[PDB]
Amino acid sequence: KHNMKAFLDELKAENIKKFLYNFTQIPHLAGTEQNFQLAKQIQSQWKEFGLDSVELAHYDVLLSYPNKTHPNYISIINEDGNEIFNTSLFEPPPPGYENVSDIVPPFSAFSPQGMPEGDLVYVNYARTEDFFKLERDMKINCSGKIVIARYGKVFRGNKVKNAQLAGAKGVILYSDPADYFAPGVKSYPDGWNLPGGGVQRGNILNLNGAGDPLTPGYPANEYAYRRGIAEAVGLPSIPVHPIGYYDAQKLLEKMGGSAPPDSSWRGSLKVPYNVGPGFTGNFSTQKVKMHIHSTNEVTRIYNVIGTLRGAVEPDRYVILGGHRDSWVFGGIDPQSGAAVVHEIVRSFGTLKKEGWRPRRTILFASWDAEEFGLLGSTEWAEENSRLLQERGVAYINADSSIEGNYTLRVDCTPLMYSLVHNLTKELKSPDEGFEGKSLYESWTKKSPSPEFSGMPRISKLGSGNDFEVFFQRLGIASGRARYTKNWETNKFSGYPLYHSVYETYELVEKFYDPMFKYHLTVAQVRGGMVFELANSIVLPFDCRDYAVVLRKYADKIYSISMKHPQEMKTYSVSFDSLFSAVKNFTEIASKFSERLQDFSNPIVLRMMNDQLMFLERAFIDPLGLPDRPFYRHVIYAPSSHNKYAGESFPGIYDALFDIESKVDPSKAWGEVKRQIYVAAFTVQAAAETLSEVA
Amino acid sequence: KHNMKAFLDELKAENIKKFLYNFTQIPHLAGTEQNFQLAKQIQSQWKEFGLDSVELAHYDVLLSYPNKTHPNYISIINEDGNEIFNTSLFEPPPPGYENVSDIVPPFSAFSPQGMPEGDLVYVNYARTEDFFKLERDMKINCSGKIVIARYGKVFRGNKVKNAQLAGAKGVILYSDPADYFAPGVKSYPDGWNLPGGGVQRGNILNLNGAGDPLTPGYPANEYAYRRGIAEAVGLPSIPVHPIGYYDAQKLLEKMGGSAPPDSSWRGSLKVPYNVGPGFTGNFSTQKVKMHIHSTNEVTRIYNVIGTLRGAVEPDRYVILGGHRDSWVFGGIDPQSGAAVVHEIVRSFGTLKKEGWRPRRTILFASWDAEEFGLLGSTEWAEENSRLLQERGVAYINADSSIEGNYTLRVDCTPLMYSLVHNLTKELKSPDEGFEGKSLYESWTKKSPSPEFSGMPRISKLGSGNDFEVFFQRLGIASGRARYTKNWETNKFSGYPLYHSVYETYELVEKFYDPMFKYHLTVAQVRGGMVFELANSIVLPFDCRDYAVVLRKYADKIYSISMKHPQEMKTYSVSFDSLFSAVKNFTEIASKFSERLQDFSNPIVLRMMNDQLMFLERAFIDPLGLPDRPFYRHVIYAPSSHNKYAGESFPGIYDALFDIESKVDPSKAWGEVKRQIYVAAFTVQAAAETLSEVA
Ligand SMILES: *[C@@H]1O[C@H](CO)[C@@H](O[C@@H]2O[C@H](CO)[C@@H](O[C@@H]3O[C@H](CO)[C@@H](O)[C@H](O[C@H]4O[C@H](CO)[C@@H](O)[C@H](O)[C@@H]4O)[C@@H]3O)[C@H](O)[C@H]2NC(C)=O)[C@H](O)[C@H]1NC(C)=O
Ligand SMILES: *[C@@H]1O[C@H](CO)[C@@H](O[C@@H]2O[C@H](CO)[C@@H](O[C@@H]3O[C@H](CO)[C@@H](O)[C@H](O[C@H]4O[C@H](CO)[C@@H](O)[C@H](O)[C@@H]4O)[C@@H]3O)[C@H](O)[C@H]2NC(C)=O)[C@H](O)[C@H]1NC(C)=O
Ligand SMILES: *[C@@H]1O[C@H](CO)[C@@H](O[C@@H]2O[C@H](CO)[C@@H](O)[C@H](O)[C@H]2NC(C)=O)[C@H](O)[C@H]1NC(C)=O
Ligand SMILES: *[C@@H]1O[C@H](CO)[C@@H](O[C@@H]2O[C@H](CO)[C@@H](O)[C@H](O)[C@H]2NC(C)=O)[C@H](O)[C@H]1NC(C)=O
Ligand SMILES: *[C@@H]1O[C@H](CO)[C@@H](O[C@@H]2O[C@H](CO)[C@@H](O)[C@H](O)[C@H]2NC(C)=O)[C@H](O)[C@H]1NC(C)=O
Ligand SMILES: *[C@@H]1O[C@H](CO)[C@@H](O[C@@H]2O[C@H](CO)[C@@H](O)[C@H](O)[C@H]2NC(C)=O)[C@H](O)[C@H]1NC(C)=O
Ligand SMILES: *[C@@H]1O[C@H](CO)[C@@H](O[C@@H]2O[C@H](CO)[C@@H](O)[C@H](O)[C@H]2NC(C)=O)[C@H](O)[C@H]1NC(C)=O
Ligand SMILES: *[C@@H]1O[C@H](CO)[C@@H](O[C@@H]2O[C@H](CO)[C@@H](O)[C@H](O)[C@H]2NC(C)=O)[C@H](O)[C@H]1NC(C)=O
Ligand SMILES: O=C(N[C@@H](CCCCNC(=O)c1ccc(I)cc1)C(=O)O)NC1(C(=O)O)CC1
Ligand SMILES: O=C(N[C@@H](CCCCNC(=O)c1ccc(I)cc1)C(=O)O)NC1(C(=O)O)CC1
Ligand SMILES: *[C@@H]1O[C@H](CO)[C@@H](O)[C@H](O)[C@H]1NC(C)=O
Ligand SMILES: *[C@@H]1O[C@H](CO)[C@@H](O)[C@H](O)[C@H]1NC(C)=O
Ligand SMILES: *[C@@H]1O[C@H](CO)[C@@H](O)[C@H](O)[C@H]1NC(C)=O
Ligand SMILES: *[C@@H]1O[C@H](CO)[C@@H](O)[C@H](O)[C@H]1NC(C)=O
Ligand SMILES: *[C@@H]1O[C@H](CO)[C@@H](O)[C@H](O)[C@H]1NC(C)=O
Ligand SMILES: *[C@@H]1O[C@H](CO)[C@@H](O)[C@H](O)[C@H]1NC(C)=O
Ligand SMILES: [Ca+2]
Ligand SMILES: [Ca+2]
Ligand SMILES: [Cl-]
Ligand SMILES: [Cl-]
Ligand SMILES: [Zn+2]
Ligand SMILES: [Zn+2]
Ligand SMILES: [Zn+2]
Ligand SMILES: [Zn+2]
Repeated sequence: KHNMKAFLDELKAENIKKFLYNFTQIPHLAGTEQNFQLAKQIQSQWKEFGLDSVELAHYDVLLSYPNKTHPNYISIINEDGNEIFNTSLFEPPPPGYENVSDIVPPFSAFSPQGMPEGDLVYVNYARTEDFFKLERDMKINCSGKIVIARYGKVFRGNKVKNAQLAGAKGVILYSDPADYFAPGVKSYPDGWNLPGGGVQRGNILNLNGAGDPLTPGYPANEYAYRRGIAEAVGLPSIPVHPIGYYDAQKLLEKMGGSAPPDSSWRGSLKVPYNVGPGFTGNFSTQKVKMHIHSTNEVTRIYNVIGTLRGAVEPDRYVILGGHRDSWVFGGIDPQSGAAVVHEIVRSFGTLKKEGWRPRRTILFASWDAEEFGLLGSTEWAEENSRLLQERGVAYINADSSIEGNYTLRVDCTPLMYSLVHNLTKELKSPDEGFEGKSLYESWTKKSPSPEFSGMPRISKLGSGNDFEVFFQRLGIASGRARYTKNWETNKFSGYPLYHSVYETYELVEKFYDPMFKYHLTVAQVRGGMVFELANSIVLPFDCRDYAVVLRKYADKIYSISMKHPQEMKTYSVSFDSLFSAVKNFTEIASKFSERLQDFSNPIVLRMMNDQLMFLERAFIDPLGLPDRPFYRHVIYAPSSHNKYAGESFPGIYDALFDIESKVDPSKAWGEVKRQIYVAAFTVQAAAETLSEVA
Repeated sequence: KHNMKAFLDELKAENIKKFLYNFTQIPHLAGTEQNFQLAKQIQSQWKEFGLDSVELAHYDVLLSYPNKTHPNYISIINEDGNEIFNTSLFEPPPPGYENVSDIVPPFSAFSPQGMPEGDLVYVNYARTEDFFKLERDMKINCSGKIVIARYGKVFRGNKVKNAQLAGAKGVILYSDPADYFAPGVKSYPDGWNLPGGGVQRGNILNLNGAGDPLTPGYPANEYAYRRGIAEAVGLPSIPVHPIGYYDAQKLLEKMGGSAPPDSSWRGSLKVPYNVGPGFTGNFSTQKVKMHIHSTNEVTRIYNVIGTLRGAVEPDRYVILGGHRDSWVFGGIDPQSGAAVVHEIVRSFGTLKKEGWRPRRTILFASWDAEEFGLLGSTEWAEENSRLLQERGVAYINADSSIEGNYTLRVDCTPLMYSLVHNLTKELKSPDEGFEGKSLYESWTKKSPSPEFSGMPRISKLGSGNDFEVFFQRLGIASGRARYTKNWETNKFSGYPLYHSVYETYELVEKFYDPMFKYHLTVAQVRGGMVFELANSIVLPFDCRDYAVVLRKYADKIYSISMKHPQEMKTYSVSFDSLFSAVKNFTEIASKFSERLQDFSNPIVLRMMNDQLMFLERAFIDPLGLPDRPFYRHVIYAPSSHNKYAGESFPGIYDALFDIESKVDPSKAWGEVKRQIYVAAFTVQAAAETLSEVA
């Protein structure tokens, strides 16, 4: 038989291991020849595996690279102008790869050029609340200073945006051992911790979903009109560079001015974590000088797009996509995900060769330039938006399959909650102590839902990965799943070797997943979801699960507003419309579910499948969110303070944020009321798509 | 049998006559009690006629009305400040209606209040080119003057926008006998010409598709957040008032300053048509003073929405809609259209009572507040946009069925050209001299296509009626058809009694259509289109007809650009991408048509019907046109100089318009190139929706 069990049994840990090794022997940086060769290899193999069509879709996008003959570095400079300390020009390469060339040195992609020189101020994680504390409570002025911030907690682009609006003339990012060195584990190559010379790469854009900075709204094809660099979307205005904790120690150790305000501002280095500005007495004449010479350049990128045509609904698309480009070797990010995708394609192709096809079309994607701002997935979605709008059932992301080995982590639309619960109950747990138990049981034990006893945690989607365009711009139901660590406070920080040269095959095989059993479990979860989405007669979405979360989100936003009861009285700020809409959605969803359970008629089926598919689409406002036209989903958007985190009712949340500091409270509360109307209207409109059609 | 012939034979001229009489005995001004009572009557009757559901959808929108106890008028005022001449406070009412009350006096809806006083300048039709002639050639400065313009040629809102940007402090609109008095015909009540006391009402908004000025993007429902009046969309900033030619004569006869520049500036009154500014010698101290006291107020409006549920595809909607609100009696506009819609509903209901249902759902709409800026249709479409987006097959408008008795006039998407040709070949011509001949034959003889021998003219859609939101914002295939006059130069001016108190039942029955045969023909065309759209197994759209017009439109925009060959060389302005896209669209459309002709499989059918339905949708850019976010169709938009006229490739057209006067030609030509890319991309994207789906 050709059923989900046949699909799942065909997946093999040893194949995923073979593929990971094959994908991680040389760097695959976006825009380079190596990454083009890998794209060509994957295209050839996906054809061999049995896909109906496999094409490269290429775009010419803005990328960023250091200048090979003019290296980026930071100095402490004396009053004569002698550079008495320099940060490293590269990470010491891992054992056996000290002869690989084309390892890109650590840099912050898209930093402008400059050589700013100034006094340091330490801004903790450079979060919105850290800047509030500095400026409002400590009365420390960041204007004209170089800010030094530790990585962690929030997306680095948000740190740089925050520093820029504080008036900083430069940003130094570093990895503190508090966030990137787990106690009791050894540094690479003898354990999975970050060495003092390790550095986290990463882009510092604030694109807000735009894709290629030069072509917002339209694909960067051969005849594209490009904005000038001055009008480009999302580029930082001040230079930025990342360093490791050996170099950070040298910069922080001389810091003077104010004591840190409390212990949450102290990392693990042997320094005072003084906030500054500037150095203590004897060194008060020394300054810090950045030297940044990276260049932005329009460069070709290549997505691999594979098609497995549906037997019954070939005009309905289930998409499994993840990126292929890496900072260096990509041992976890992304090749641990890409190796899983390759084995999933191989398994679907095996069934295809035996005569089977899925009910709906499955599209497989190997995205390029994800590391430079989700460019490959976004450009392809801009090119194909009309097809995706009208035909896209679901998108399942597939970046890193593991970031730890403790338990499952899932983020998805509420429409997939029931699907994920049902699938994990049929999968075997790979965890020690749970042999013979289901993945649902181990996951629920290790990661309990905060609200429901006997259910696991599933988080909201935000951004920071290639599902963003599909879910936040186009309103296609999306999900993702991976194996994760225990470390709750580190959930947005990355694992210790994230975006460093030390993310290698050896890291994964020695320290994360030697038997590839966690990889296999994740291939079963991602592959299983795609199989059910592409083959179930009725789409496996439960609208009642959206009704449940919409009430939670409404209660939550109401509670935030109710921190200001006098203003709510004065400006007559009522949430009645929004609760009414959510109540209506609950009632209509309940009636729709009854009809779905109670209807031989393929028109009623497909009419009902169309109602299910277009339900996520109904949450899209074609006018977008305020000043963020490419974030259009009214229930979910990436947090304005942390692109990695999902925020619920983001239009209302942002209207309420820091509202007590607004100078015209009448205008500010007016805008809260406007967002309440938009949200109530959209919830009601979405509910009405589930009513009887005529 | 229940086929189109059964539907068509059930339509009766005498019923349309009965209904027109019933709809025109009292005024039905938007927002008034009379118009609410008519809405209730129509709802009751549509239920009686056999519709499955008939509901009122109400909204609270900004309307505008004169102040009943402080009338609007214009004066000539002497240097003492004595008002020596006053324009009329009302039109002499027609015979037998001199005792109807609640006849709203002539006014320009949405004019602000004011009493500006100044010198007159005569600006012909106040078109963009008339203002260019005045300002650039004649060097006449409109700043601080009152402009007097004749109605005709372009939408009056565009006249007022043009006057405002010229710096006018007021606008007087009048009907010149050259445009509104056909030679050799008598004035009402003895013929269909405009009397000297007749006045054309009408709104002067520039909404650009927004709908209710206070709630752009969202329906004006009970919890809607409204903009303040200062931020309202589309309101004029200077007072405006319309007058008849007896009053115009008194204002124009004293005009001095420059002679008219040529004969195209002279109307038919016994005046010099001097441009001004100001009056001749002896009267040079007299001024003109406007007195405008109208008020804008949020007022409830009611649409009637009737549903006839489809037997096989109830989730696919064919919409027949037209408005019900009128300036006064609405004898032609809109009741001649509404009476036809009522008889169409009656005929479909008769077949329904015999057990028949259409394949797809048919929705019938009686829109309110069309006269105040398409408010009723736009608010309902904003409320229902997700349903319409995903389920709307076509929209057929039904305002005035007659504006003359010479021949048919059709404007529609190219997707309906073949449908209209085929239907008119099966209908009998009602014209004298064509008895026993088809409507196609009479229409083609009287209104030949400019490009094709043996085919009739069909025009583009622009705006100025309730199809605008469906076609220009949502991308639903739309069409309209009516009987028209011979008068080519008057095609945007209206018939003589347009928007005057003299548009009565007697006007239609005595002078336009005494046997209601032209009304019946139009009911057969509109009703026939709706029947075919709702019942044909394959949607009756021919994508190859779009490919033909896209080439014409590309040749046309290329030719406009080629008036500037040196700039095209300098800035490398190439149309190659756009021609390539159109060539591709032609090829793919041809292959799609072959497959459509060559496929028992309802999935392939409905997949193919979905490709046909979503083809118009593919021309929508979700980013809208520049500064016009609610005009989203890339091929068609209402002309920026005349809302009534359709413009093709409007983004490129507007980028090229008057480009030689732009101060930064590099920037201006950059923007032309950007619009060429957007258009080429969208044409290719639309073509790709017709490719094989996987
Ligand atoms: C959730 O679904 C329910 C439907 O089950 C839906 O209820 C609707 O609520 C609206 C607004 O609350 C009702 O609107 C009323 O409609 C009547 C005519 O039917 C009008 O006469 C009412 O207007 C008068 O009263 C107003 C309120 O005080 C005044 O402001 C106004 O000036 C008038 O005097 C009023 O518009 C509507 O009838 C119901 N529909 C029903 C019960 O079927 C509700 O709106 C949905 N929630 C959301 C957020 O959409
Ligand atoms: C109409 O449909 C046709 C398809 O039948 C489609 O043709 C496509 O045109 C594009 C752009 O013209 C082609 O793009 C080329 O792709 C190859 C790889 O396949 C690249 O190597 C090419 O890049 C080189 O050459 C460029 C042009 O001089 C340089 O700018 C560049 O730096 C490289 O050196 C180039 O990108 C594409 O292959 C075809 N596809 C085909 C033939 O199947 C056409 O684009 C459609 N028209 C529109 C408006 O969409
Ligand atoms: C990764 O695996 C691929 C596929 O087996 C290897 O590419 C093949 O290399 C062999 C031997 O040189 C050639 O004969 C084939 O043409 C290649 N097949 C392709 C590209 O589809 C590749 O060499 C392996 N890479 C590494 C780094 O081990
Ligand atoms: C840090 O790096 C800088 C740049 O290479 C070093 O300063 C240079 O030293 C060379 C050789 O002495 C001089 O010729 C250059 O003029 C210097 N350049 C600048 C910009 O100062 C510096 O020696 C290094 N500092 C340390 C402590 O190693
Ligand atoms: C997850 O599994 C549950 C339990 O099997 C499914 O719920 C059942 O679905 C069938 C078919 O509609 C019903 O007859 C049962 O009453 C349901 N049981 C319940 C609600 O407890 C549920 O549909 C599955 N979710 C999916 C497939 O998304
Ligand atoms: C227009 O026609 C309607 C429908 O026949 C008339 O309304 C009816 O009036 C009669 C006699 O007063 C009542 O018994 C019915 O209740 C009405 N039916 C409705 C409203 O559905 C209406 O009076 C006619 N109007 C004019 C101006 O002739
Ligand atoms: C035009 O209308 C105005 C306003 O009604 C007339 O002027 C008024 O005349 C009355 C009676 O003589 C005076 O009490 C008012 O003070 C006048 N008002 C203003 C604003 O001037 C005027 O007589 C009319 N002109 C003509 C020629 O009929
Ligand atoms: C208009 O009528 C023409 C002529 O009947 C239709 O074109 C024919 O359609 C059938 C069915 O696909 C074909 O077998 C014939 O070859 C067509 N004749 C032609 C192209 O000359 C056309 O489909 C009708 N248009 C509609 C219904 O939109
Ligand atoms: O590196 C990126 N993404 C990694 C970032 C990991 C760090 C934060 N992790 C999460 O937000 C996360 C949330 C849910 C799941 I299931 C997994 C990871 C990823 O999404 O795997 N994205 C970019 C980035 O520079 O941040 C390259 C764009
Ligand atoms: O009055 C309006 N519409 C009439 C306007 C008639 C004058 C210009 N005529 C056309 O643009 C026209 C084009 C195609 C067809 I088929 C019929 C008329 C109508 O569309 O019947 N619309 C408004 C207006 O004030 O202009 C009320 C909004
Ligand atoms: C990189 O630096 C070198 C050496 O100083 C310089 O010649 C070249 O212009 C730079 N390359 C760039 C900016 O791409
Ligand atoms: C910070 O410093 C600059 C001057 O160096 C000044 O313009 C700015 O207003 C200061 N900001 C605050 C909040 O003190
Ligand atoms: C894998 O799990 C084991 C067992 O608890 C643990 O000791 C090891 O540190 C884990 N690896 C990682 C990277 O968390
Ligand atoms: C209309 O004019 C009257 C009489 O001068 C005035 O009292 C009233 O305020 C006005 N009505 C309005 C502005 O709605
Ligand atoms: C028209 O008149 C006003 C002054 O009354 C002046 O400001 C404006 O610039 C003039 N415009 C032209 C084009 O002469
Ligand atoms: C109706 O047609 C007749 C015959 O040509 C013509 O004399 C009459 O003026 C027409 N009515 C209108 C309003 O055009
Ligand atoms: Ca782009
Ligand atoms: Ca609105
Ligand atoms: Cl992922
Ligand atoms: Cl019409
Ligand atoms: Zn990644
Ligand atoms: Zn990454
Ligand atoms: Zn009308
Ligand atoms: Zn009208």
